[PDB]
Amino acid sequence: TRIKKISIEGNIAAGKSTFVNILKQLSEDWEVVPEPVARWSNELTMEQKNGGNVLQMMYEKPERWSFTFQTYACLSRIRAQLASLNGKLKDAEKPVLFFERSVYSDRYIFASNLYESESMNETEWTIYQDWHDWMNNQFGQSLELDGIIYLQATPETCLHRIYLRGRNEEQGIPLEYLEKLHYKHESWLLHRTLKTNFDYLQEVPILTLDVNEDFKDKYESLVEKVKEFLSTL
Amino acid sequence: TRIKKISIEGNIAAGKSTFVNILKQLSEDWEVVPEPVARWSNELTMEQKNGGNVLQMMYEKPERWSFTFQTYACLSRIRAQLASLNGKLKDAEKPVLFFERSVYSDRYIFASNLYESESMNETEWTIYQDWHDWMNNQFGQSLELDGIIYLQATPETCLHRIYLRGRNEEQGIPLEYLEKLHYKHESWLLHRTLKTNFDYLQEVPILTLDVNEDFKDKYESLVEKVKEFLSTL
Ligand SMILES: CCc1sc(-c2ccc(OC)c(OCCF)c2)nc1CSc1nc(N)cc(N)n1
Ligand SMILES: CCc1sc(-c2ccc(OC)c(OCCF)c2)nc1CSc1nc(N)cc(N)n1
Ligand SMILES: CCc1sc(-c2ccc(OC)c(OCCF)c2)nc1CSc1nc(N)cc(N)n1
Ligand SMILES: O=c1ccn([C@@H]2O[C@H](COP(=O)(O)OP(=O)(O)O)[C@@H](O)[C@H]2O)c(=O)[nH]1
Ligand SMILES: O=c1ccn([C@@H]2O[C@H](COP(=O)(O)OP(=O)(O)O)[C@@H](O)[C@H]2O)c(=O)[nH]1
Repeated sequence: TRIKKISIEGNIAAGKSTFVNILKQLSEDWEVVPEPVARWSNELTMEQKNGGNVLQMMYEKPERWSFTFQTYACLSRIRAQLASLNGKLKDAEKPVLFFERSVYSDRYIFASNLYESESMNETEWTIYQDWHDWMNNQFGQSLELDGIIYLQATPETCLHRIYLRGRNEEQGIPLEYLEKLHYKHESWLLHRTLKTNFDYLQEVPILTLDVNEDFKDKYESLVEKVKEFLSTL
Repeated sequence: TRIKKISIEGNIAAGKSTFVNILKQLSEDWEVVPEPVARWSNELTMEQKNGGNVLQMMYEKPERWSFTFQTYACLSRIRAQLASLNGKLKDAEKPVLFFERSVYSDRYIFASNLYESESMNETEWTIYQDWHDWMNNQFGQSLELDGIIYLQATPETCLHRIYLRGRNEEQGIPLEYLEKLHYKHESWLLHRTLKTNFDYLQEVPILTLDVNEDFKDKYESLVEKVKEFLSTL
């Protein structure tokens, strides 16, 4: 609706939720869509019940559950991003919606990561990739992205923050896994070598911020780059 | 409006393939959309390569592959029927499109039954429905049916017929599997006990055709009821 759509990308525990929540406080032209998987990461809604189970099922047995979890993660995202469109930033002069991650990290980071680590077989990956393509087109381009903000960070800054977040299930995450996630983020967003099936993406503008230096009290220079990035779009 | 949509529903080997192969030829204004599954079961397309695979895996282990099959089956059925509704009968005197089965068959006969057969656990079946509900609901006027034609064959007949069809992986089909699909079509289409989350499935006219008797060289009376049926549409 004239709305500027910006995805916040980055590895686990770089500080996306930290950042996004900051951004939404600085303006009423600025809203957020939080990552469904994070809300799952716990009357209650029929989606969290579903998300709660599949999420723990994934911890126990990634090889049994990744296709199922990926398709539900993405679905939950598609419908949440479409529902912020149709009722957030009602109504503004400069409206920005910050997606916490995007249907593109769903597939080109995580799903891909699970496939390359053999948690999904070829049939499941190609089905997902076929499922992802189509789900996107029918219920699609009104979420086409105006820009991407990459909350970059060495993978060793992230486990620090995992350890820092006081979450027990995550203490177990290996450096090599984060380093797996991290590298996939650099090729997509630092080297721009990952070619996706999406034409307009190759020419989506990217803003790279270093979140190594803790920002949570000291975020103004990071915010200035967003604002300066936002005027260029 | 203004291609009429009519689903042909029936037990496995009840005579659907054969009734729509016969129907297609009778009117230039009539076209058929067979289902993905029917066509998998025998360089292929992506879907063709994936569909053969997930059928074969589902045969070998349903309680691992049902969610996956059932998601990809219903997705491709929607995509096959979208094509036709978008490209065929473009403008012709009185267009009626015949669907081999529908997305309610996918859900309320096949998915439903595998959950009851413990091939889909609660979370899979919850997720399966969410996605079916929310999605079929996005294009809301579009794949909606103007009629249903039910072919009532008996499991023995359908059995006596999976026989005459002599496919191999189909001799592996037991008679007691056929008995609950029957019980489900009767309950949904004839008895009308079945509650569905698409309210208009209560209004929609249903033509039931006792198709026990053979009908390759004697279909006139059936087509005769078919034309009659549509003339009330
Ligand atoms: C946050 C929930 C989990 S659990 C998990 C996982 C858990 C255990 C595993 O092995 C024991 C595992 O193996 C992955 C190796 F490739 C992955 N990966 C994830 C992330 S996959 C993902 N996909 C999305 N689409 C979004 C999102 N936020 N995360
Ligand atoms: C980023 C989320 C991840 S990823 C992950 C993981 C991924 C890959 C792993 O090996 C390849 C891995 O090894 C430890 C699992 F035994 C953990 N664990 C987690 C934490 S699972 C979890 N479950 C929750 N219910 C909540 C919560 N905060 N985190
Ligand atoms: C060729 C399709 C198959 S294969 C199959 C099957 C095969 C072997 C099985 O056990 C050995 C089986 O389950 C038996 C115990 F649950 C189901 N069920 C089916 C019916 S699933 C289905 N879903 C649809 N949505 C459409 C459609 N035509 N068929
Ligand atoms: O500048 C920062 C960035 C992150 N964190 C902490 O590191 C953890 C990870 O942040 P977040 O949940 O936002 O990471 P995400 O998973 O959203 O990237 C949290 O406990 C934050 O409070 C912090 O204290 N200061
Ligand atoms: O009156 C009939 C109807 C069907 N068939 C045969 O039954 C087999 C399977 O039936 P069909 O594919 O029509 O059933 P569907 O699964 O398509 O409902 C085919 O080899 C048909 O030739 C038959 O011999 N006589």
